[PDB]
Amino acid sequence: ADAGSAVPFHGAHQAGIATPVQDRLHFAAFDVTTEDRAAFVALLKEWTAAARRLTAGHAVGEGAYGGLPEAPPDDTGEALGLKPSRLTLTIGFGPSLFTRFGLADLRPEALADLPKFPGDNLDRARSGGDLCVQACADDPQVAVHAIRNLARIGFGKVVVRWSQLGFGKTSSTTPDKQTPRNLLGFKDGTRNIAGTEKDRLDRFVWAAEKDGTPWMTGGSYLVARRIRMHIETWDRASLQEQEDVFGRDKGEGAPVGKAKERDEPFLKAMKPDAHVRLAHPDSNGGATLLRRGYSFTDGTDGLGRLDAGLFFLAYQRDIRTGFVPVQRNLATDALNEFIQHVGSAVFAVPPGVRDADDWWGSTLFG
Amino acid sequence: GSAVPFHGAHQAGIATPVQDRLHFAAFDVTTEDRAAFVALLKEWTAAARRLTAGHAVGEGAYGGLPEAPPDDTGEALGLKPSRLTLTIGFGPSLFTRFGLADLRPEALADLPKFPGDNLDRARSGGDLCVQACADDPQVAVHAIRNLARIGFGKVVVRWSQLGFGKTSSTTPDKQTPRNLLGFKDGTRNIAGTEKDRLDRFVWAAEKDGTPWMTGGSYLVARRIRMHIETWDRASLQEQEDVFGRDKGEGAPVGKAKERDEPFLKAMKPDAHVRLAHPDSNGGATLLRRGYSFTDGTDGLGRLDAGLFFLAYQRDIRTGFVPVQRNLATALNEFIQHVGSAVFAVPPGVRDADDWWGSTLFG
Ligand code: HEM
Ligand code: HEM
Repeated sequence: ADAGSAVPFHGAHQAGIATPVQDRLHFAAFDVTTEDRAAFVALLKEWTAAARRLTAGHAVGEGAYGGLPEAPPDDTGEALGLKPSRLTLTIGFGPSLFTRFGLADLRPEALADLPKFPGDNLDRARSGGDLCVQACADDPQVAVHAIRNLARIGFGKVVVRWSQLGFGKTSSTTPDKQTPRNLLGFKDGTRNIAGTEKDRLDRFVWAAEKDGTPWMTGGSYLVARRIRMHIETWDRASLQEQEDVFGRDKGEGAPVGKAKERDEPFLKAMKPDAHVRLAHPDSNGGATLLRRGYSFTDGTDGLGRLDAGLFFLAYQRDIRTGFVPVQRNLATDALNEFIQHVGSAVFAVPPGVRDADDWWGSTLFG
Repeated sequence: GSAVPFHGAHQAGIATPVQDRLHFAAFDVTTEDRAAFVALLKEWTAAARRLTAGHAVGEGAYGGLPEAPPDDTGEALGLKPSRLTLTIGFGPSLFTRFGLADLRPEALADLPKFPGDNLDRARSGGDLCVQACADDPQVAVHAIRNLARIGFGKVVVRWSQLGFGKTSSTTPDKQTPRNLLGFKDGTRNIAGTEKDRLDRFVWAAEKDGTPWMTGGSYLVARRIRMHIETWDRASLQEQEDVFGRDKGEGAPVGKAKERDEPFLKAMKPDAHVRLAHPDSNGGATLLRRGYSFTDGTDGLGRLDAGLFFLAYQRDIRTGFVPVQRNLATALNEFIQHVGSAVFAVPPGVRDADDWWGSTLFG
């Protein structure tokens, strides 16, 4: 999809995972406030109909104006005149959802609670959530409009628990395109899974019927981690230290000793605690992740410095065999000196909306 | 890759085309040493020359001595200049330092308290500001991040605000952007093409009484939160009554097209456009150059969003103050001013030997 165009909303999988990574992110986690299973199903269907309009660049409901003068417009209007901008909307269900609506026995085993990791300082207010909507678009206003209108449609049935805006991507599903840099100045996304690698996506990303939870076939599992960066500490590190931390050089992003970004890492030349060496599939029994995160900055830290961070998003076939073993291996990561995980959540991302009659979560509910 | 010339009689970023993104930072000065601060302005000017041309600051982001921290933090490598402009301004509190008290312009007036103000001290004020605008937010953020790093030990960041306007890769150029209330925003503004109106309403002139400010301007910044969820429950007629323009076309009530000149008597008496219009304010006219923001959601699940309002004018006492005073009475139901600062924005950097603030510090 070129700039401005729409990303197809229907498919066997939800868009927004293997889709090329859009420039902007608006991630919202919602808690459910209704106990009425029928009312929540009706919300899912109303949300699905809204998403069809939004991802096509159309206003929700009857439109943003022209209705009865005395009624609030159905669409809040601030995306009027804008292109779809590659908007994708990806819904996920958190483990806490399954304490409601009789869903207990339907919780996927792959939707594992994450253990505590060393160094965690998780803010419980910006963690968890019954469900999430990841809105990705090339235009921040398009992404905000989608989240705001979904929240407004859901009034009385869901409330926003927390949200995170990402001002630029730090990830790549398109190795044919330039790899974006994170706020530490390193390319981020070189060795990820590409949207064209159908076999790798089947192996590492999509849930299969044989994995034990039939309603999740074709979905995925999402781990979100809000990671603060100690940029004061990083920025006084020498160039050699920074490159040692990762195992790739800063300018080209090539593995140490090699000349080109996409040359294969030779792990034994990296320091034993180098990030790439510790996170590489070959260090983790083959565990492989689809990374899809974004940078953020939320003002200052009150101590005279810019706040900076990375909103880490990983998709995987099974949280127990993707993020958990890799993150456990990062216990000795040289990068730990410069980061702190401050928020966390996991979600089961259901399969795609197959056609115009289908709806988000229809295989769970149905 | 489009770039905006850094040098000029005026700083860029004021009359030059409005870029898609904003990173605004207010800094406090932590040194008492005038010479050290002047040294900093020169290094900052050298860095700004590099940044606005799309080059790394100093010796670069890599390829130097391995034992040294790189001069540039590296996260804009591979990106375009993205029309980056960097505009510096000096707050009233700066003039209590360095012996400058008698050089504060009278046009750099303290703002009165206005009805409904709910100003957060931590997001207000500041000894100086850097307005970084660019089409790529990572270019803007990189600029602020590196200027702050270069200044470490002499300045700290007091507060910062990210914002967005239109996305120009997808949105036509003669299309007015919409603010987060869904209304076109910017129809009746001073355009950068209007040289005469800029001279009359925006640029400080030497006759105004502060010679070092000639060719500069005065900036008012207001962080204005919108009560989004309340606004979204209002009727379309209520929303249009608040502004005096229709929501779809943005035409003044009773007219057909967005750029039809308004008939103020057809608007309700406390409609925003009627109260803000120059005809209601003795001719007072502003250059608005603000950006929307959405910082997330507050503790009650509400959208922390609004307008980071920026107004440039020849004299704060005859620009923002009389217009904001006249807004004392229908948009106020839906907004709250929660941060404020004023800055004297000096004249432009004339050439490669000149530096930010040279007319003030000599
Ligand atoms: C602020 C936090 C982080 C930063 C700045 C960061 C940065 C990087 C960089 C610069 C690379 C090399 C380029 C690339 O292949 O993408 C990389 C690779 C990688 N990272 Fe991270 N990372 C962070 C967090 C994490 C976390 C939390 C995980 C997993 C739990 C992770 C897993 C990986 C993986 C799997 C790779 C690819 C390794 C390979 O196969 O070669 N990263 N990261
Ligand atoms: C969140 C806050 C605000 C919003 C959403 C808002 C919105 C608007 C809109 C929709 C218009 C009509 C279209 C246009 O000509 O731009 C307008 C006009 C205008 N506004 Fe505001 N505004 C806000 C705050 C302010 C403030 C604080 C001031 C000055 C103190 C101001 C001064 C003006 C002026 C001078 C005009 C042009 C009036 C004319 O000459 O026709 N606005 N604004």
